Amino acid sequence: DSQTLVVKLGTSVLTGGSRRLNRAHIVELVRQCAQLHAAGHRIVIVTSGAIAAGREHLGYPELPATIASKQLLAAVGQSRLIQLWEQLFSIYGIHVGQMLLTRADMEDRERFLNARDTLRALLDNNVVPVINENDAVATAEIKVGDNDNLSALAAILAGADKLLLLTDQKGLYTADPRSNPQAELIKDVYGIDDALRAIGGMSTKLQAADVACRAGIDTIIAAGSKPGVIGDVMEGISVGTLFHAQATPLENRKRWIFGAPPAGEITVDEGATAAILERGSSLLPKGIKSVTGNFSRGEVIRICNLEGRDIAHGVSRYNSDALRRIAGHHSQEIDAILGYEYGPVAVHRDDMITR
Amino acid sequence: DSQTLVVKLGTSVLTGGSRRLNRAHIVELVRQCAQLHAAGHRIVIVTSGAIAAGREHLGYPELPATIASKQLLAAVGQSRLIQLWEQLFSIYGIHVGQMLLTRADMEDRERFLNARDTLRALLDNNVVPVINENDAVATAEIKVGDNDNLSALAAILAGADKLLLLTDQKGLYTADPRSNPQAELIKDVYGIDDALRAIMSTKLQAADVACRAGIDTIIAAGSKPGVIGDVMEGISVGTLFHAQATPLENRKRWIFGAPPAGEITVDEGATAAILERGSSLLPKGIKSVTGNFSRGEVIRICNLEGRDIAHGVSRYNSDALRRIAGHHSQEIDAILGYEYGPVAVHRDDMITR
Amino acid sequence: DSQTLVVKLGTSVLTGGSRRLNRAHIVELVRQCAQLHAAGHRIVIVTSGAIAAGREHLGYPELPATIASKQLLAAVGQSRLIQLWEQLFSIYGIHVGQMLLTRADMEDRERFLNARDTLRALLDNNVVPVINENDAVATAEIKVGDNDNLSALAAILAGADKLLLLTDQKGLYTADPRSNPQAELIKDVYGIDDALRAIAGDSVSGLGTGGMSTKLQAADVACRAGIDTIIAAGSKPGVIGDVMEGISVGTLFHAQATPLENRKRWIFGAPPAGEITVDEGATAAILERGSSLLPKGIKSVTGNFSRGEVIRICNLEGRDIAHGVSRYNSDALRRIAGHHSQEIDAILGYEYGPVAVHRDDMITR
Amino acid sequence: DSQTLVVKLGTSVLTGGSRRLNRAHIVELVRQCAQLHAAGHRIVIVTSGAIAAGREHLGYPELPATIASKQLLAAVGQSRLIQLWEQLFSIYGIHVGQMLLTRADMEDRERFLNARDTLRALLDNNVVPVINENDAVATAEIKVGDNDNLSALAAILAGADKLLLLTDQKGLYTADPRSNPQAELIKDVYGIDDALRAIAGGMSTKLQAADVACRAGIDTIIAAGSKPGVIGDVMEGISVGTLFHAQATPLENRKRWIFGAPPAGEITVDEGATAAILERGSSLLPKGIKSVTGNFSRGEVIRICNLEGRDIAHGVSRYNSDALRRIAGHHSQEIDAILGYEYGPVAVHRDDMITR
Ligand SMILES: N[C@@H](CCC(=O)O)C(=O)O
Ligand SMILES: N[C@@H](CCC(=O)O)C(=O)O
Ligand SMILES: N[C@@H](CCC(=O)O)C(=O)O
Ligand SMILES: N[C@@H](CCC(=O)O)C(=O)O
Ligand SMILES: N[C@@H](CCC(=O)O)C(=O)O
Ligand SMILES: N[C@@H](CCC(=O)O)C(=O)O
Ligand SMILES: [Cl-]
Ligand SMILES: [Cl-]
Ligand SMILES: [Cl-]
Ligand SMILES: [Cl-]
Ligand SMILES: [Cl-]
Ligand SMILES: [Cl-]
Ligand SMILES: [Cl-]
Ligand SMILES: [Cl-]
Ligand SMILES: [Cl-]
Ligand SMILES: [Cl-]
Ligand SMILES: [Cl-]
Ligand SMILES: [Mg+2]
Ligand SMILES: [Mg+2]
Ligand SMILES: [Mg+2]
Repeated sequence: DSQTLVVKLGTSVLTGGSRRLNRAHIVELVRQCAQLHAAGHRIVIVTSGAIAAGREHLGYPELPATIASKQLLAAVGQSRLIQLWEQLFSIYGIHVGQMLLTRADMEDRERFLNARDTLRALLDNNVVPVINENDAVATAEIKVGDNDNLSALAAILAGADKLLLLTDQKGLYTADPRSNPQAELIKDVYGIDDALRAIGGMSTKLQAADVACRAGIDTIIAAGSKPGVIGDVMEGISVGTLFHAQATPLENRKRWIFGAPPAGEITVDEGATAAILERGSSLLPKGIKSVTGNFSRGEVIRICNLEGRDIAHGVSRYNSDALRRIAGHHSQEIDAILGYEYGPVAVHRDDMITR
Repeated sequence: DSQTLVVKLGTSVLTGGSRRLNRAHIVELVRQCAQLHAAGHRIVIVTSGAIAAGREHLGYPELPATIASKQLLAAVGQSRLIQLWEQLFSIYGIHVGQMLLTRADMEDRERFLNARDTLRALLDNNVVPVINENDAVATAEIKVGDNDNLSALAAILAGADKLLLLTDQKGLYTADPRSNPQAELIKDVYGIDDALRAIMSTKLQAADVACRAGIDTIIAAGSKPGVIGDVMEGISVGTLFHAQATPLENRKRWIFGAPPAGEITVDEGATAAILERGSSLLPKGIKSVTGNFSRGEVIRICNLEGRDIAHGVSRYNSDALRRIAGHHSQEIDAILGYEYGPVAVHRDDMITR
Repeated sequence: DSQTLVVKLGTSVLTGGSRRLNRAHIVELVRQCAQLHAAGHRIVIVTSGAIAAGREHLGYPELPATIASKQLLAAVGQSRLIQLWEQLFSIYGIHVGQMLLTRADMEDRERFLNARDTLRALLDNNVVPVINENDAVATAEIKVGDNDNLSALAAILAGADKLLLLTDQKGLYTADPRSNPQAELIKDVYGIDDALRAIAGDSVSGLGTGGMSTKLQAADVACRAGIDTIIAAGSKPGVIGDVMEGISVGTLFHAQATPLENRKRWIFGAPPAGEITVDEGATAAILERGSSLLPKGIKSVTGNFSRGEVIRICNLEGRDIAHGVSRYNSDALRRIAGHHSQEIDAILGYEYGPVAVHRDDMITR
Repeated sequence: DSQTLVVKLGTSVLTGGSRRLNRAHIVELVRQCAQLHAAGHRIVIVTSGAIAAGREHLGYPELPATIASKQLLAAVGQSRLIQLWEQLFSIYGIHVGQMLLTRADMEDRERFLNARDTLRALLDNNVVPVINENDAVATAEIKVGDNDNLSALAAILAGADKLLLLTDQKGLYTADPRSNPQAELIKDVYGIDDALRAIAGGMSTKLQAADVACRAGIDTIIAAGSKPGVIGDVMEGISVGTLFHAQATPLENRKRWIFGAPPAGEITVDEGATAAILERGSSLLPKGIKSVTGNFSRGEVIRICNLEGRDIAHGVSRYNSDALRRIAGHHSQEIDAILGYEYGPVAVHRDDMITR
C-alpha cells in the first residue's frame, strides 16, 4: 500500500518561470505531498532555486563571475529556501529536515550508507527530507552537477518506488514542440535508447532516468503546473512521460557507485574494453594502458577506452602506484612485482557499474 | 579600522542553561553583532544548538540511540536553527548565509581555499555567515567533533583578527572558583602549555589552533553585558589568549582542518627530529603504518606511546610506506620501482604537536 | 462582469470541527478567494474563530465563566486570527485590512455610512476586508450576536451581489436525513416563512439548532436587501467559485423580487434604543397595511431615547414586530401616548408631525 | 511589591523618526517590558503607528485626502502592527491581546466597566494588552483624538500605578527646545495649570493626558523612548524625564469613567452658575442654563460651557434636551408644572460631573 516517492522540483516550476520564487505554485505542490503524506506515503523533496532565491533576497546585486559568487548566493539562498519549505509544510502539520549533499558524501559505501540511514530515519519518523546540492561548501569536482542526477541518487538512497521530475513542460517530446507542430509527447519509454530514437534542457533528465531505471526505480517527467500531478503519478496514472524501470535491476549491493566521484582514471585496451562492455568481465591489469591521479585501493575510479570514452566506474583493488607497475602484466606476476597481492583483478565486475 | 571577528555560541549560551533555545538571549547577542556590522566590522557566527532545536521542534520524541537519530534531529534542527538566525538578523536589516561543513571540506588545499573564498565573498557583500558542522550528512570520521574547534578553523578560513568563544562561565580560572574559594580569573595567556592544559578542554585546543595561525582568541561569558563590543575594542572582558608572535606559515594553515587518512608510528629518534629540530620524516624511522591512503593525503604521526605528535602530507601511499618503512632513502627506488624523493613527509607540509 | 461576494466562515469551518484552527482548511479557501480576486471580483471575509483562536493560543486555560473571560480570549485570539489571514493571503500577494464592529457602529445613518465608505475604499484598492464582531470591547447590548447576522450587515455595507455562508454541513434539508432516507438538500428558497423555519427545526434532532436559526435570519435580512444568499458546506471542493458562477452548490435563498428601499437598509444594523408596546389595531396597521405608527395606539414606552434614534415596536404579547426611527423623544411619547394627532402641540408645547414612527423609517417583522 | 504600568509609544518612537517602523527600536522596548513582566509586574501597551504601518505595507500609495483613506490605511496597518507586537513579545514568551476602543466605549458606566473588566482579566492572566484607537471603524465624533489621551483612559481602565508617555525628546521643557537653546528641562510638575499649558502646540496632548491621569491618582511621565533603560527606571521611580505628580487626594473612582465619555450635546451656562460649578463645586440647576445644543436623552453625558465658549465641565444629564430647553431659566419647583414629569431639582448633579 504505502510507497516512497522522490519529487524533484526545478527552478522554473518553483518560480513559475520567473526570477522570484512563487509561493502559490509551491504551496499547491506541498498540498499534494501532504495529501499523500497523510495517506501513509513517504515523500522526499529535492529542491532547486537556492541560487535563484539568493539573488532575490539580496535584491539582485552585481557580483564577479566566479565560483565564489554562486556559492555566496547559495549560502544566502539555501537559508531562504529551507525557511520557505519548513513554513509551507507546517501549514499541513508536516515537519521537514535539511539534507545538503555532494558526491563526496557517496564516495565510500560507509558514507553512502550513513546518508541512507539518515534519510530513512527521517521518513521513518514522518519527516519530509528536503534535499539539495551543498552548493555553498563544495568544489566543482565533488559536486553532482545538477539536481536531476541528485534526485536519482536521492531515490536510490530513499529506496524510492517512483521518481518524479517536475518541469516546465509536459514531458519528453519527439521533436521540439515549440518549433515543430508535428512534435508529440512520448507516453512511455522502455529503456533510455528506446527514447533516443527521436528525442539541451532534457539531457540531465535522461541521465537521471537512466540511473534510476537501472536501479529499478520508475521515473516520470511531467509538468509541475499540471493539476493533481503528484497524486496521479503515485497511482500509476499516465501523466507525462513514464520511463519504465529495468525488469531485473542492477544489484543494490553496488548502486552506491552511481553517486561516487571518481578518484582517478585508468585507460584500457580494445580487448579489455570489449571484455567489460561485451561480457561484463572484470578488468585485468593486462589491458591497462595508463593510470592517472593518486588513489588508494578501495577508491572508485573511471575506466576510459583509448578514445577517451568513459566506459565504466568501479572500485580499484590496487593503489595508483601499484597499478602502473602491474599494468601490462599477467596476474601470476603481481606478487613478484609488488611484493603483495590482492587478487588477479584490478577492478572486479561485482564492484563495477558499466556504461 | 574594520576588523573580522568570529563569534562561537555554544548550546548553553543559546539555551541560557535551559533545554530549549532562548530567543531573548540570542536576540541580545544578534543586537550586539549588528552594532559592529553597522560600524563596518565583519561578523561571522559559529552556531551550535542544531540538535537541541531539533528535539524541541519534534516534541522530545523517543528515538533509538544511534547515529541516525542524532542526524535526523540535526536535519530538522538546523532548519529550525538557521531560520531563527535569519529572522533575528533581519530585524537589524542584516542577511545571513548558511555554510555547513566538516573536515572533509578541508582535506585538500583546493577544498579549503574554496570554502575560504566563499566565506570572504559573503563578508565582502556584508552578509553574516552562520557556520555549523554538517551534522545531518556526515560520518564520524570526517566530523570536526565540536564547534570550538570549528570556530578556530572558521577564523583561519575567514582571516579573523579575533575569535570569541562565548560560554556559560566567566572564563578560564586557575584551579576552580567553586572548589578553591579564591582561584582567580586568568586575564591573559601566552601560549597554551601542558601545565595550562592541566586545567574548556576543547576551548583550549581551539585557542591553541587560532593563536598559532596568529589570531587573538577570547573565552568569555555570553551573558556579560556588552561582551562582544568590548572584545572588539580590546577591552579586558574575560580570558585573552594572545596570538603567537610569529604565526604559522599561511602557506600551510589548511592542514589544521584536514582529517587524517591514516596513521604512522614513528621512532623515538624520529619523534625527536620532528619535534626538536623541525625535520622532515624519513622512512628510516617509521615503525608501522595504518589505513589505505594515497600520496597527497594528510596523515597522523604517533610516537611509540600512541600520542599524536604531528599531522602532515604523505609523499607516498600507504602500501609503499610499509615496504620502505625502516630503510634508507636510496633504497626506495630499488624497493618500489618508483620514487618521490627521500622524504616520507616534508616539514613544509607538516604541522607539529 | 465583476461582482462583490461576502464569504462567511464559521468556527467549525475554520477548525474543521476541532478545537484548533486548521490552516490547511483555511488556506484552501484563501486560494479560492485569491482566484476570484485575481479575476477582478471583490471579496469580503467575515471570520469567526477569535475566541477559539484564543483558547488554543493560551493553552486552554481555566477561567471563570464570565463575560470578561470570553473577551480576554477574544483579544488574544483576534490578534492571532488577523495574523493568520494576513499571512495566508500574502502567499497569493493579497493585502488584508481588519475591521471590528458592533451594532453601535450602525446606530446612525452617519456611522453606518462611515463603515460603508471604509469597506468600499478597501475594495477599491484591492484590499480584502476581514470583518469580525469586536468581542474584546463590547457589552452584550451593542453586539450583533452572531457573524451570520454580521455578514448580512457586511453584505449590505459592501453592496454585495451574493452572500455565502460556509458551514459544517451541506445546508438545510427537506427532512431529517436520519429519520428519512429520501431527505434531500433544499435547492431553492423563495422567501423565508414560518413553515420553512419549522422544516429547518424538525430537520435537526434534539434541542433544534439555534445555530442555523441565525443563518435563516441572516438570509432574510440579505434577501430583503436584494442580496442572494447561499448556505453551503465549506469543505465542498470549488464551492466559492461555483457560488460566484451561479452553480447550484447548496441552498440558494433568492433575493427579493423588489428589495427593501436602500434608503432605509441601515436600520437592519441599528440596536434599538428602547421599545414601544403597541395596540391590537396599531399592530394590524403596521404589519398588514404598512401604515405609520400613531401616538393613538402606543400603550407603553421603555427607556430614555431621543428623536432620530431607532427603537423597537413591541406588540401586546411581547413580540418585536418592527424597528424604526422615533420622531419624538421618549419622555414626549409618554405624554402623547393614547392621544390623537391634533393634541400633540397642546400636550408637549412643540410638535414634529402627526406620527410617532413613520413607515419610510421602519423595518417590519 | 508588584505594580501596573501603561507604556504609551507614539509614532515617532516606533519609527525612530522615520516613515518605516523600526523593529530594532521597538524590540528594545519590548525587552524592557518583558523584564518587568517576568519580575511580576503588569504591563499595558498603548501603540500608535497603525497608519504608518499601512502606508509602508501598501508601498506608499497615492490616496485622496479623505477620512476613508486614513481608515483603510488603519485597517491594513492595525493588522500589521499587532503581528509585530505579538511576534516581538513572543521572543520573550509573552502573549498579547488586541483591544480597539473609542469614546463610544466609555459613554456609559456599563460599557466602561466592561472595558475595565476585560483589561483587568487579561492582566490577571499575564497577558499584555496592546491598545489602540479603533481608527478603521469610527466617525470623528466618537474618537478620543490621539493616543496620549487614550493612554490616560487605559491607565484608568487598567487601574495603573504609573503612566509613561514615551516620546522623541527628554520631556517637557520650559519652552520649545527645537526653537530655543536657553530652555531647561522640567524635572517635576505638581498639578497642571493654565500657565503650564502655555509652556507646552503638540506637547499639548501630553499635558491633557497627564492632567486626566493625575486627577485619577496616576503618576504620569514624559520621557524619551531612545533613552536606555527608561522603562525600568520609571518603574523604580528614578528621575528620568518629567514627572507629573499624582493628585494628593484623587478624583472619586465612582466617577472616573466620565473622563472617557463623548459629549452627546452641550449646555451654555450662566456667569453665576459657572462660578457655582467651578468655585463652589455645586450641581447645575436649570435656573442657570442659557441655551442647549443637540438631541440627547437623560443619562447621557453632555458638555457645559461658560458664556465665552469654554468647556468648564462634563456631566450626566438628568433631563432630555427637548425638556432642558423648556425648563431653562426657570426655578426648580416649576419643573413638574411645565413638563408634566420630574427628575429632581437638578439638571446635572455634581456627583455625575467632572469639572474643568
Ligand atoms: N543547485 C541548484 C540546482 C539547479 C539544478 O540542478 O537544476 C540550485 O539550487 O540553484
Ligand atoms: N581481456 C583482457 C584484454 C587485454 C588483451 O586482450 O590482451 C583484459 O581483461 O584486460
Ligand atoms: N555541531 C553541534 C554543536 C557541537 C558543540 O556543542 O560544540 C550542533 O550543531 O548541535
Ligand atoms: N464572534 C465569534 C463568532 C460568532 C459566530 O460565528 O456566530 C468569534 O469570533 O469567535
Ligand atoms: N391604525 C392606528 C390604530 C390605532 C387604534 O386602533 O386606535 C395606528 O396606526 O395607531
Ligand atoms: N491613532 C494614531 C496615533 C495618534 C497619536 O499618536 O496620538 C495611529 O494609530 O497612528
Ligand atoms: Cl529492487
Ligand atoms: Cl489532488
Ligand atoms: Cl560490500
Ligand atoms: Cl523574514
Ligand atoms: Cl597573518
Ligand atoms: Cl552594548
Ligand atoms: Cl438594489
Ligand atoms: Cl477551484
Ligand atoms: Cl487652572
Ligand atoms: Cl485610588
Ligand atoms: Cl535594563
Ligand atoms: Mg584522491
Ligand atoms: Mg580516503
Ligand atoms: Mg425532527
